[PDB]
Amino acid sequence: RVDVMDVMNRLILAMDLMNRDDALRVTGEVREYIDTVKIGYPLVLSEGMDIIAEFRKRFGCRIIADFKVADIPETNEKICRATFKAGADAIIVHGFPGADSVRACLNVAEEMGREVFLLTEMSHPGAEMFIQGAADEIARMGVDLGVKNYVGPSTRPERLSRLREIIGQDSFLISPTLRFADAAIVGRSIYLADNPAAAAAGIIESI
Amino acid sequence: RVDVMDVMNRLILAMDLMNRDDALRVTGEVREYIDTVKIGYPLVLSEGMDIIAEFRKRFGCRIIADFKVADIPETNEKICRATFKAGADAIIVHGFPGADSVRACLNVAEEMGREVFLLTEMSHPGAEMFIQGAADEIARMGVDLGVKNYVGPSTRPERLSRLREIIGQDSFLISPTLRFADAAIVGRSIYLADNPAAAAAGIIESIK
Repeated sequence: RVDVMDVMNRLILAMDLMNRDDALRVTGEVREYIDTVKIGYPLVLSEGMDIIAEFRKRFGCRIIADFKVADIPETNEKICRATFKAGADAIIVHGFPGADSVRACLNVAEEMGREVFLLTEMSHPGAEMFIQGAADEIARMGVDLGVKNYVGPSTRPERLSRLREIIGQDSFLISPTLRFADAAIVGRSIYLADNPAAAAAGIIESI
Repeated sequence: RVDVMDVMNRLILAMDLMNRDDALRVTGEVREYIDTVKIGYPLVLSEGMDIIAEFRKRFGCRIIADFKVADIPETNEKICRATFKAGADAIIVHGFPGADSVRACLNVAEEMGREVFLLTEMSHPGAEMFIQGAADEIARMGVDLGVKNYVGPSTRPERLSRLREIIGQDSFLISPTLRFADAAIVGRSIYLADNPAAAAAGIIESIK
């Protein structure tokens, strides 16, 4: 779709390593295959938010900040602003705290020309307690907030089809598959391999 | 209670300013009144996690990292480890991602001799959609995880009473009141006051 982001080869690298040296090396090695990198708090808290600018200046990749923003509106605004100021192209936000908390993020993204991804569901065991039962309503909330980017569950493809049904065929969906999601997120299979470059190439083949 | 933290004057400063210069100045000014400071992401993302060590080395205050940790277990473990390595005494964790996500934090806290606070509820308008209806079950989950520290809702004192009922009289409870909570969190009234020291002193007077 023309109005949503273009992720090279439909493959997003989850760069979950926590030391700067290792993180930069792997990302560079796969830049020929991947143009979009997701980074989270363990890396940025350990190495500093300046690492975002480094990924972009060294490799020219898009950066998605997987910060699972989950505060009150005013604090969400400030987290998003700081994250976008640091150079992130997009930020991942929880829906469980409700519509106003999500809208605060959307407001800053609108101001700064950046993107918000709504996290609709998670697939770790504890997700059954509260997250699973809220997922459809969170997705619908996103639709009613004009959200265009979503992060769906890692497991259970049939959950992915349900999500795709709620959000429509136009919205951008990423998941940790490609019959429903627009891009797949991959981590260990790439950044732990002895040859990250080869791993990415191989995954793209089957894709 | 002897087995939970002692917060000086039952008053925790929410240091929500985002520039290091302003943050440090205010905290120093109130150190005579407050020994426990809560820091969140806007400050640490803007200035670096090294700012935690600075608060502690300059002022010797306890630091609570209000990071509302809300990821899968493995990622929660890493966030907690990084935050404790930086010197935080405690970290605030969401309950809505479930018991395993909370336990991951408790595991690291146990390893490192630090504390986890479970956030049971929030009071901003959007909280009605999912958080309000999950609050009691999240508090009960905390009890069933051996959680000793809780953060409750800012408004509705009767909600604080319900929370205190679930967690028992022993557990440590903080809230943004002191008939149910062990300590109160205060932000703007202090850090956006003409003289922070006087504001802190005045609030403390209200508290007997």
